[PDB]
Amino acid sequence: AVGPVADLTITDAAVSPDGFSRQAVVVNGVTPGPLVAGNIGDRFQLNVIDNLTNHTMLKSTSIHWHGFFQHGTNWADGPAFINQCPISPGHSFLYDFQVPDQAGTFWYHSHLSTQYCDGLRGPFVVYDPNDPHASRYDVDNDDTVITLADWYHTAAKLGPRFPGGADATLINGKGRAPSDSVAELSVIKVTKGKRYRFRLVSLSCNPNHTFSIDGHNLTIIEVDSVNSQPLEVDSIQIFAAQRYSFVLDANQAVDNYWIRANPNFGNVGFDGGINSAILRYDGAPAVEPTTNQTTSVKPLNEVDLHPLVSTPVPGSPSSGGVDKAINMAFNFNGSNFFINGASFVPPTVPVLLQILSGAQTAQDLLPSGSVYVLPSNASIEISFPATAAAPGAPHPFHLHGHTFAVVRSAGSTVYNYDNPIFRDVVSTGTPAAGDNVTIRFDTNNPGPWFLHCHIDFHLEGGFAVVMAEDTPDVKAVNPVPQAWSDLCPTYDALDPNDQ
Ligand SMILES: *[C@@H]1O[C@H](CO)[C@@H](O[C@@H]2O[C@H](CO)[C@@H](O[C@@H]3O[C@H](CO[C@H]4O[C@H](CO[C@H]5O[C@H](CO)[C@@H](O)[C@H](O)[C@@H]5O)[C@@H](O)[C@H](O[C@H]5O[C@H](CO)[C@@H](O)[C@H](O)[C@@H]5O)[C@@H]4O)[C@@H](O)[C@H](O[C@H]4O[C@H](CO)[C@@H](O)[C@H](O)[C@@H]4O)[C@@H]3O)[C@H](O)[C@H]2NC(C)=O)[C@H](O)[C@H]1NC(C)=O
Ligand SMILES: *[C@@H]1O[C@H](CO)[C@@H](O[C@@H]2O[C@H](CO)[C@@H](O[C@@H]3O[C@H](CO)[C@@H](O)[C@H](O)[C@@H]3O)[C@H](O)[C@H]2NC(C)=O)[C@H](O)[C@H]1NC(C)=O
Ligand SMILES: *[C@@H]1O[C@H](CO)[C@@H](O[C@@H]2O[C@H](CO)[C@@H](O)[C@H](O)[C@H]2NC(C)=O)[C@H](O)[C@H]1NC(C)=O
Ligand SMILES: *[C@@H]1O[C@H](CO)[C@@H](O)[C@H](O)[C@H]1NC(C)=O
Ligand SMILES: [Cu+2]
Ligand SMILES: [Cu+2]
Ligand SMILES: [Cu+2]
Repeated sequence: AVGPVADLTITDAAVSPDGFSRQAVVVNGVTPGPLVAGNIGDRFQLNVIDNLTNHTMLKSTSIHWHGFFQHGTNWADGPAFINQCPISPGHSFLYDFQVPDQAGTFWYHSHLSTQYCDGLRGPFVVYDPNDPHASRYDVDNDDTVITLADWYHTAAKLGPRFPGGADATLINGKGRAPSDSVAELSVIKVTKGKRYRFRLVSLSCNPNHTFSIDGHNLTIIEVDSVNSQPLEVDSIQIFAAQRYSFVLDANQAVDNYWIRANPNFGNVGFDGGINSAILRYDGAPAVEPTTNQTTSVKPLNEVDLHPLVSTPVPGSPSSGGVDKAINMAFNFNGSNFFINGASFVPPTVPVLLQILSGAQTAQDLLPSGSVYVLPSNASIEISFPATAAAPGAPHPFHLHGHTFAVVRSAGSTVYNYDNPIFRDVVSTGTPAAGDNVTIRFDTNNPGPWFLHCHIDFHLEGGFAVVMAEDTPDVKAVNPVPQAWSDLCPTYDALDPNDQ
């Protein structure tokens, strides 16, 4: 792991995670990027060095630290043209923030256009020396992070606008495509008799994955950085950008067991060892598993997840029993997505910079129709009714700057105002099911926060809005460093081909 104080150098480089060589955006020479780690309470000073030279994958960059509240450091949140102008090539930019009140599994990724699909993404763990789940496991380290990524042979700006699946699912940076049946698989080592806290992070740009491990059950103890009660499952459907910690007890026979991550579309299944990695017990031969997948009899259901500690749902136990309720009506016209009639187009002046320059109302803030001003210290309910008008479901939505209660989950008609899980990325389900996924949060974090589909190609097509929270306190609460103030003039000074 690198961090909490570290350089992250961004370059273009040839990679071959599935035996197919292609130029990609890499972090400290690798994609997925290295694990960044620290402890609860730490100040992170992540110096992002932009040494990119390839305009097609973008020479500029901006990095989001996914899941962190960024209270008082909204300028460091990442979304290009919401919280900063991008970092320019040949420049560095210091993200400097604290994590006083969170611990769990996170990740970092480019939040500029579709650049994270081209490889700028990696895991991020904040450890708790007093973790309430510590007694459930023996090992929790760099080697118990499991990343899932969709991998494309054609670059994000060069392929279809909305790809119909990846060429390969990568598990810990490796996996197979049909073009190379013998590409090196990832191996995750376990010692028989030891218990492992596996931190499963979806770095996916698009597909979700149904994760399971042959012959082993899993005990979920964390959901998007929120400690949960232990939930035993035998498979996990994980959506783009979500995280789970699960405990695996390595108490089976010394052997090789298939790790499976089946995408919802693309090359589905396991022919030739695609969508697979290897769980290898110390002492097992260095060969492929020959284990068989068994039917999931205890799949994860989100409604079965509950916080480990008592966590009150904002507002009052009835539909709309909050200070402010907002419904998000989805539309799509073939190239662009819309929320409540507006397709998001990034403004010239980042939303935070607009607020710093005086714009405090929806009327003054750009882009018009995409910014929702929220009152301070208020309960907010947002519903995302699934509709056929918005193809590419299930759409996992992410709210920046907050965790939220999932009062109603996908595939459920129940509203849980008592003990629902809190998380930061939620599937908005499908119209076939009549889904109306509904979340609640409190506004105790002044700043503009992006709320968007985390299928990166959909974000790109405008599937996003901004929650402009407590605009009158934003400037005072979020003092910006000189380096941040320098970003926009430097970016705006660039030749378009240097962007
Ligand atoms: C900036 O970034 C962008 C986006 O990433 C990047 O864009 C690439 O742009 C190029 C040119 O337009 C695109 O090129 C196409 O690339 C196709 C895929 O090539 C791969 O496969 C090649 C063939 O593979 C086989 O053979 C080898 C050995 O013989 C074997 O190992 C394999 O198993 C397999 O059997 C392979 O040669 C190639 O490897 C080269 O390129 C990579 C990438 O850098 C490099 O790492 C290697 O060192 C090596 O140089 C690669 O693995 C290719 O099929 C295609 O060629 C056909 O189409 C053209 C159409 O014009 C025909 O005219 C031509 O005759 C071929 O039939 C073409 O070359 C590429 O797809 C884009 N990349 C992506 C990811 O979208 C820019 O290049 C970047 N800028 C800079 C300066 O790097
Ligand atoms: C993972 O969790 C699953 C679900 O809880 C466990 O499955 C249960 O496993 C036992 C086998 O150990 C099954 O019961 C046995 O069935 C056989 C054959 O029918 C019978 O001969 C035995 O007397 C015994 O009753 C049980 O049916 C099964 N439950 C299911 C599938 O719903 C599984 O064992 C757990 N795996 C591990 C590695 O702990
Ligand atoms: C999804 O849930 C939302 C929030 O409850 C529903 O929106 C409300 O609908 C009623 C009509 O029954 C209106 O009076 C309210 O103003 C709506 N709330 C808003 C706009 O915040 C919505 O209809 C549900 N959608 C589906 C498809 O069930
Ligand atoms: C969809 O709407 C966008 C934004 O309003 C517009 O630019 C585009 O031409 C439309 N696309 C199609 C395929 O009709
Ligand atoms: Cu994210
Ligand atoms: Cu989407
Ligand atoms: Cu985001």
